[PDB]
Amino acid sequence: PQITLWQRPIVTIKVGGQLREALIDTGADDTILEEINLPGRWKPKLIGGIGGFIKVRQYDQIPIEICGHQAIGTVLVGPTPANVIGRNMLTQIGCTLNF
Amino acid sequence: PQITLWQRPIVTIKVGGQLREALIDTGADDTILEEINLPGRWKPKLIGGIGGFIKVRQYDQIPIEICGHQAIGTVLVGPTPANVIGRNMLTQIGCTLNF
Ligand SMILES: CC(C)CN(C[C@@H](O)[C@H](Cc1cccc(F)c1)NC(=O)O[C@H]1[C@H]2CO[C@H]3OC[C@@H]1[C@H]3C2)S(=O)(=O)c1ccc2nc(NC3CC3)sc2c1
Repeated sequence: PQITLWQRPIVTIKVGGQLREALIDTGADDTILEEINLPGRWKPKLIGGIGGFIKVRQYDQIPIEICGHQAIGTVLVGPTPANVIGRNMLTQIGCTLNF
Repeated sequence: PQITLWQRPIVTIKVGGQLREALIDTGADDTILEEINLPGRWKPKLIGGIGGFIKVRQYDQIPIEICGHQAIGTVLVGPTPANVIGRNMLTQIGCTLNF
């Protein structure tokens, strides 16, 4: 679809067999999700944003469905205040900015 | 223009008579700039992101030129790690997401 920005650009995702809402976030390089149970091995990572940093679990090669489009890539799980779909996944679904 | 997301979506802005680069950030409700000298009255505000919060100065009705498009609105100034153009300004320049 086309999404205007009068409201937060929130879409439905499926990841790890679970349904969630997440923000289409062009200011995010990576995809970060609030605590969610994902299978398999992970690596601890510190990531920075406004306010400081958080510790996340990094999962690689995780399939995700983003508003009905299929992608696979790295998902970071940790105490983010919002689920954010970043550019690592947005590039796979052909998401662009236009003005 | 159309902007793809293989790189950070950084554009040139003019604000307060000064030139800066800033991220087109659909995950930002507000526009937040690193320390920059803006004229006039401001109100202290605490804002939250990944990692916690920051104290910012809120300036209202600030004109900004964003990649050659004119907008006016609230700009928050504080210790953000990145200059971000949020939805309060993006809606004025007709910025949309497409996939
Ligand atoms: C700040 C930008 C620069 C980065 N962030 C993406 C922004 O869109 C976040 C999303 C957000 C929204 C809501 C609450 C939040 F806690 C966070 N918006 C945001 O903080 O908004 C703030 C601010 C703007 O106005 C209002 O609107 C929401 C809230 C409030 C005040 S990020 O989440 O820190 C992030 C994400 C992925 C990522 N991947 C990385 N990979 C390594 C380097 C390679 S680093 C990295 C850093």
